[PDB]
Amino acid sequence: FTTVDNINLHTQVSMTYGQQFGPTYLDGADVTKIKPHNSHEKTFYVLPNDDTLRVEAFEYYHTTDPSFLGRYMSALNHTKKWKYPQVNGLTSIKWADNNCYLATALLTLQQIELKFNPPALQDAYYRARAGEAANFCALILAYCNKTVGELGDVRETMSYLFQHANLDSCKRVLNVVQQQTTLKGVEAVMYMGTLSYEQFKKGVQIPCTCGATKYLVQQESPFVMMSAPPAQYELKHGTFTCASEYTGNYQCGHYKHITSKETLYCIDGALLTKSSEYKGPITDVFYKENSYTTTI
Ligand SMILES: Cc1ccc(OCCN(C)C)cc1C(=O)N[C@H](C)c1cc(-c2cnn(C)c2)cc(-c2cncs2)c1
Ligand SMILES: [Cl-]
Ligand SMILES: [Cl-]
Ligand SMILES: [Cl-]
Ligand SMILES: [Zn+2]
Ligand SMILES: [Zn+2]
Ligand SMILES: [Zn+2]
Ligand SMILES: [Zn+2]
Ligand SMILES: [Zn+2]
Repeated sequence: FTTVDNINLHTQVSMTYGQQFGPTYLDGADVTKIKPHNSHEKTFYVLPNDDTLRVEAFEYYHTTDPSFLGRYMSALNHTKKWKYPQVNGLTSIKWADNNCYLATALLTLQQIELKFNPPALQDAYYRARAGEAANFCALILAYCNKTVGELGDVRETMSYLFQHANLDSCKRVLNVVQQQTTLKGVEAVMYMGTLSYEQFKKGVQIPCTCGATKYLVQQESPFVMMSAPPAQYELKHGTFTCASEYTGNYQCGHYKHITSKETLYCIDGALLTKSSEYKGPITDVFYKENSYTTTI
């Protein structure tokens, strides 16, 4: 049977699989060169060749890029080989093929409230919290055009993931000095420049178009992401939801994830380290907000 979304299966009935069905993938491995066998007979992924499959493909993945299915299947061939151990109630990834940014992003995703627009992302996202995050990690690579082993940046991975999610209800009003602007969607949840969410509310010096300082006026969202170039940062118990640590040179460095439970927990792959106070190089800090109205 040939399916493009795995929730809409179509029946089909020597000649290589590629000449019969086009590009054919079984369990994330190309069987285009492979011939039919009595063992193969099952369910095979195929790039859509008719409008019925093209419509079903968009309904599940929300993309029409034909290379998407091939890159997703190729990424899935590696992710299912990875082990996904659960540490401190969170589904992480055992480090393999430079996935330190994937695991840090996966740990951060389970702790922020997010609804994905494509059903493929959402179904795998629920499966990811359950412990089966193979399809979810492969989809992340496919939507981000990143390949397995490629060096990935967490705040960029989040940026593309936030674009494929419902952030319409998120909103941010910023005033720079008196001129205030409104940011909606991904811009409302992300800011590059500083890690302290308090500093963002108090004001940050920004280049004036005339010459200014930038302060937050209103924030209606379920969370806020604060990004900055990697620098030594002090993390206190209860001030942050989670953070991402970067230790190394540009692109080459390793990614580590710190979360704030009853004590600060630090997750590197499958390893977990606990400390009451943690000071280290941090590039992204995540904060939980529901509504903010400035006192200014
Ligand atoms: C792992 C990785 C993979 C891919 C990747 O791609 C980026 C290019 N992209 C456009 C495709 C980046 C990274 C990556 O090293 N990220 C860390 C967080 C980082 C960031 C920044 C940074 C971000 N903004 N500014 C203004 C500075 C600086 C450094 C360092 C500089 N000197 C020593 S460390 C490290
Ligand atoms: Cl879309
Ligand atoms: Cl989408
Ligand atoms: Cl918080
Ligand atoms: Zn969409
Ligand atoms: Zn691999
Ligand atoms: Zn001015
Ligand atoms: Zn404490
Ligand atoms: Zn790494």
